Amino acid sequence: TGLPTPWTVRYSKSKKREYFFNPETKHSQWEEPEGTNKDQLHKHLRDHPVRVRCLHILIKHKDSRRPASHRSENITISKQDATDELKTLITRLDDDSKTNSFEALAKERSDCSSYKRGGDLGWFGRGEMQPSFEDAAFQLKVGEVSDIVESGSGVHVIKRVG
Repeated sequence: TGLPTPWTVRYSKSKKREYFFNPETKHSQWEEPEGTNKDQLHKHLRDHPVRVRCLHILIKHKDSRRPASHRSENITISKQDATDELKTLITRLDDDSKTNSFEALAKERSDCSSYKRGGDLGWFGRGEMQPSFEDAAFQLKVGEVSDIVESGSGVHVIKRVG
């Protein structure tokens, strides 16, 4: 909302950038369309964003689609084993710690390839992540940490930083 007609605000996966689309003219532009309620869009995107940026920690389990990370090329633990481990992991969380920061915990234990980037998945929109993951990420506020989220890849804990 805030947008005239028939404009829509969208997210460019290729550019990691918000843009504006006219479906009648098939025109796309980065700049806001003439006619817009400026701050009705801003606190529409603030409260209902079209892009978010997240960190996550992935612990895979036996019934995961891809039970083979850089840590083990065959993963044997249960779902509750992975969960209580992730729970214990999250209990260390400390933004001021060099070894217990979310980034560090990701680097220490996360089975996702993003472990080497501090669990940084970068910006993403609604056509990209697993539905279970997305529905938790977009419900989070900036700076907020999620509870345990189950997906096909494994279990996650998510931090939204953007």
